[PDB]
Amino acid sequence: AVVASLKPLGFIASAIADGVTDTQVLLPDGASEHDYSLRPSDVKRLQGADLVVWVGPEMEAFMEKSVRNIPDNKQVTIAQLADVKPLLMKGAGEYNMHLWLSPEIARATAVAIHEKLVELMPQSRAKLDANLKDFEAQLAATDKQVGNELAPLKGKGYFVFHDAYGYYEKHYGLTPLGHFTVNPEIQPGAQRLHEIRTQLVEQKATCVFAEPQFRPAVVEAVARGTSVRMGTLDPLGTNIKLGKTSYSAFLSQLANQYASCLKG
Ligand code: NA
Ligand code: NA
Repeated sequence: AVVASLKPLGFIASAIADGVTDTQVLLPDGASEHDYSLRPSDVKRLQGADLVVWVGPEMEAFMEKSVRNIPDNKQVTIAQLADVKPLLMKGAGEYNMHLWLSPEIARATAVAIHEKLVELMPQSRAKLDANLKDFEAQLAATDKQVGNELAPLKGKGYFVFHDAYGYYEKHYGLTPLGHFTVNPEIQPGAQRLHEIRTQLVEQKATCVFAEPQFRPAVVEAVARGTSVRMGTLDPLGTNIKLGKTSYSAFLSQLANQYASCLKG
C-alpha cells in the first residue's frame, strides 16, 4: 500500500496507485497535522508500506523519527523534492508547509510518486503511466475551472483564522486581508475581540473563514455586530473519499467554499 501522512496527500497517491495498490492515510479527522502521536501500529504500517508520502519534518513533525528507518526509494518527502524547492513560499521569516494546496506542488508530488512506484513495480508501469496521465488531465481541467470560478472574486477581502491557504490563494489570485489568532473552543477576551471586530469593519471584509474544528459560538462571537459573512474552509478535505478523482474534487470543493461566502 502507499501510506500518506495527511488526507490530501492520500488523494494524490490514490490517483497514481489506483488499481495497483491501496492507499492509506495515517492522520485522523481533527487530529494535529503537526503533533499527532503515532501509535506502534501506525509505525508498522509505515515500515510495511510500498511507499510513504509526507510533506516533511517542518509539517508532520510527528513522523520524522519513524521515517528515518525507511529507505529513500520508499519515501516521497514533498518539501525536499528538487522540483518543489523553488515553489516553497517564505514570508515573515517562516516557510508555508501546507504544500497540498498548491496545484503545481501536487503535480510534482504525483510525478515523484509515479516515478518511485514505477521503479518498485515495473510490472505495472503501463497502468501507472495511465494513472499519471489521468491525474494530470483532471488537474489541468480542474485548474481552469477553479481559475474561472475565483477570477470574479478578486478584490473581495476576507480574513481567516488559520493562515494556511497561501499557495492556493496566490495561485488563483485571491485577496486575503490577513489572519486572526483565535482558539477554536474559547472566544477571545473583550479587548482583543473589540480589535478584531473593528478591523473586520475597517478593512471592509466581505467574509471571515473558519475551519471545521471551530465551535460556531466562537465564529459568531467574532462576526457579531459586523455584517461580515462567516465561512468554513476545510484544508484537509475530510468529507472527500480517496480515489482517482479525489484531488480534483478537493480543489473544487475548496473553490466552492470560498465562492459560497464571497459571492455577490
Ligand atoms: Na532544486
Ligand atoms: Na500553522
